[PDB]
Amino acid sequence: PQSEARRRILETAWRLIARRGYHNVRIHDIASELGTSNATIHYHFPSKKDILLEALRRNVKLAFDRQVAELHTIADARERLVRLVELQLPTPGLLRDEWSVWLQVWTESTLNPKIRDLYNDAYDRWYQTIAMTIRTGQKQGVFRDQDADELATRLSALIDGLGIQVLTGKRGCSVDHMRQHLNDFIEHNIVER
Amino acid sequence: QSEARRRILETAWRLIARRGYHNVRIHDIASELGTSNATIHYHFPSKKDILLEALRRNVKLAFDRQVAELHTIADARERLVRLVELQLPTPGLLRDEWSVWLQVWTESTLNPKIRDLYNDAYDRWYQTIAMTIRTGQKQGVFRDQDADELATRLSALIDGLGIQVLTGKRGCSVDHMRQHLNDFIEHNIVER
Ligand SMILES: C[N+](C)(C)CCO
Ligand SMILES: C[N+](C)(C)CCO
Repeated sequence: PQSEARRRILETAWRLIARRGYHNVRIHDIASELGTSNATIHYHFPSKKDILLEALRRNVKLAFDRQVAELHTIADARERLVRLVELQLPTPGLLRDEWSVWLQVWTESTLNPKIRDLYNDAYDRWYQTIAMTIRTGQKQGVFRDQDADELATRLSALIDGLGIQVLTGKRGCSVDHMRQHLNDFIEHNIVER
Repeated sequence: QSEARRRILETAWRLIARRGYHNVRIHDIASELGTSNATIHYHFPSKKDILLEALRRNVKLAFDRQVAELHTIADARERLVRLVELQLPTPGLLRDEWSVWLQVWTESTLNPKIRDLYNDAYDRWYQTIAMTIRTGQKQGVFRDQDADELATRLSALIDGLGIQVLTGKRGCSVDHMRQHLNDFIEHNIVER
């Protein structure tokens, strides 16, 4: 009843924030899209920053559930790492929108401590996932010996950089090109020769 | 009057870097300088014109800075390490520049004049890195691996690490980013 009103507001706000930008989304844009009042929205989220914070929290959870679903039947660490990286591509739809929002979060983080803390915890979880995957492939003998933390740092960084090049329209860049670049890095920098 | 626009842009640049473009109202610029929203619009008809002219000014200053630093350097390995050092978000001017760039990546995905400006700027920088790699390959100090893909890799790595710095990743610092990049150059670019 009320938890349902919240989720709908957040789902709508996420999409609007992704496609129009957080500072260009007004409360009445959300209320119009859903048929509610500005007052209902204010009741659940007294400030716009609260809509962003709670929308991010909901999405980090959705995204992690997606990850769990995609990987649970995968035991080979190369296949796991390949899938993990695939889940990070800004493919058409929800993943492209998530990227759109994360780019905004990088900036808003430099200014809002709750957003900064949420982004860091979400980042850290991913970072540990990557590092853990590396150490499994190392134990399985399919990945080269190398410090997994430095490698998780590098892979994560490479991914974010490439995504920017996709979103900002760098000439020759596409999701297929990013995919190819990242698969080349895995095959030549991570996989055991 | 060339002096009034100058002050406006330098002030707007600093406020955008520190407060964020969407949080800077026109009266905020006026108060930092002592003037009115009207005078500000007199020189910049829209808020978006302020961001655009400021960015143009910055891109130029940064390219100048780069030419001054690379001027004499013949050795490609040294040129490359210097190019990379210029991208570090060191406290003060460079960190402020990164802050604006971060906003520009987002505004690019929505505004064409800004996307155009960012792509011409990024392409210049990217070709520079490419060129330098090819130089070191010819001099014999760098591994003969496709320079476009290496430059794509190094540029992406730079952006990603900068983000980790600016957003506060645990254990991240400007010096750690420097070491990571130098290690990338030394172990991935330089010829064993
Ligand atoms: C790689 N992404 C930016 C999509 C997620 C980080 O949380
Ligand atoms: C973020 N950099 C400073 C690397 C370049 C932006 O034009």
